[PDB]
Amino acid sequence: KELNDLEKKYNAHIGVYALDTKSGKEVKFNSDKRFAYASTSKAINSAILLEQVPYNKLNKKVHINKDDIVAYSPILEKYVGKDITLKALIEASMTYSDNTANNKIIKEIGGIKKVKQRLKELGDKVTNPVRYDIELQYYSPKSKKDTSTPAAFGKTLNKLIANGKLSKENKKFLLDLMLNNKSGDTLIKDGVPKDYKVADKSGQAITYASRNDVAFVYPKGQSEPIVLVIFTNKDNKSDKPNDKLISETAKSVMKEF
Repeated sequence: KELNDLEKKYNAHIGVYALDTKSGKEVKFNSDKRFAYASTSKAINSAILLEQVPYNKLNKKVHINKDDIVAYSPILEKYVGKDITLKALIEASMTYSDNTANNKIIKEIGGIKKVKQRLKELGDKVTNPVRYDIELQYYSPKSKKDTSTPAAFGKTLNKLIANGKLSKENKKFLLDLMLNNKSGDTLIKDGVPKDYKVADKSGQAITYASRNDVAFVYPKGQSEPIVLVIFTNKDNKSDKPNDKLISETAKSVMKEF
């Protein structure tokens, strides 16, 4: 199909960047337009921490209190006044999309300031982390805050996870979480061949029907993944998105590989 066609069909904007890490073949559609990344940034935050904490040390604990709790913290709100391991912070952020775990994880890394720096180090001069959850969820087409382009996020995900400095165990750890994440089944996992394995982290901002999905897709037969970044939005602030849009964009894009 055509993505321009999928744009008209859904009356939505599509941004796509896909890189088959075996061949280095890229597919691009509005890959340089900025979209609110929202909760897909949880996968970047998690990987940055995993670069600095060995797998055997993930049992290390951090204290959680009332001032840490932010909205929509399905797991972490039960830890008020208690301690939690870095392993469970990552599992909560990635699987349940827990905002507090993520914020805690950003704090452990050193804060936005330190996240922003590691990005520049990877050569990503586009991804712009500014606010914490959930204020990062309030998207405005007029602001660059908490946005990235599909080409930039995509490349950052490849140098961090697919071909970065993560160990075998931490990398398996991060990826299993993304393979068993039941929250992304209506997205990229919905539009790719059943033969393929999809390890994703979805996202959805509060405004402009901003719905995203970033995944590592493993074609039956290939062990190297295809990094796939699908960002979408609409023209009105209160527009609701339709998940079938990411599903169908994934279907078409996989036809290039």
